[PDB]
Amino acid sequence: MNIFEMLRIDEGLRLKIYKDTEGYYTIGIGHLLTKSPSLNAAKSELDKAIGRNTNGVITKDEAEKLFNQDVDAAVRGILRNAKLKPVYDSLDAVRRAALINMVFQMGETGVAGFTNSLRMLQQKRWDEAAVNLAKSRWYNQTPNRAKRSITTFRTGTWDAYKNL
Ligand SMILES: [Cl-]
Ligand SMILES: [Cl-]
Repeated sequence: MNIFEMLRIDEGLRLKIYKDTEGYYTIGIGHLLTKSPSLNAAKSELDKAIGRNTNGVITKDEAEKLFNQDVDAAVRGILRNAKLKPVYDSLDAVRRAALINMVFQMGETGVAGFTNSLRMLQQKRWDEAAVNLAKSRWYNQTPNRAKRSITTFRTGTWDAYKNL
């Protein structure tokens, strides 16, 4: 298992523009296009992202290319963030993947906000961090997905994804 496989499980793959859990226009493997309520604005962002006139539909290869870029960006955002970097540095390989997942889903800013959980992960207080992470809008709105990342942080294994 790895970050790519992990996020592919969590986000799925759609080749036509769709609405995510929050109602925002997205495509491919969880690639957010825009928060604007306009399909056109979404179509325009899509074209700009792919480099051609798509008409809201892309190929699998195109989807994967956005995905690679998005994962790269997530890692880079973590390493550039003063609050995130130290945490990430302190963690093992499996847990690092969970941190990337959260950033991919909510953005660097969002995750940097989980101050207390972050301190707990840095301290390696797994059970406690898991409890704190659960007290969030994030867990309440997307419980199954959040639970998978939380378990990953708790156990340091891929057990939550084995079967999926
Ligand atoms: Cl892009
Ligand atoms: Cl969910």
